[PDB]
Amino acid sequence: KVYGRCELAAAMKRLGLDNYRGYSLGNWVCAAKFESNFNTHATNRNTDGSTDYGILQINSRWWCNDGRTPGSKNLCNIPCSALLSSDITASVNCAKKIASGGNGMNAWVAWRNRCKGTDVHAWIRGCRL
Repeated sequence: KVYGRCELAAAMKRLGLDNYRGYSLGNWVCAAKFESNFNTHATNRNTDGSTDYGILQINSRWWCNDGRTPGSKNLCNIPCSALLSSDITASVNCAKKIASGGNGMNAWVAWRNRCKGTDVHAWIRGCRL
């Protein structure tokens, strides 16, 4: 499904992402917009044989197992197909684990390039949350 902006913001807020490791809610909404355009079904294959899955484009080299990536570390302990569902719970529980790494949200290069540093509070503007 493709989420509306405020529809996604509210789903993310109810799953504990506002101010998670110092990142306000608009960071996560902006990251999902530039990673997938709010489409739960987005997938992009990577140079190394892994694939990025779902609304936050989580890859199968480190985070989820899709059956076809040799040596997936599956640190989120989830099949990558769980990341394609309308329910974003597994995507945000995994996203919290990758944002716990040393470089935080810089792990998402679309966030690093189009969101980081800007007034990300704009992404939750007008949403009754």
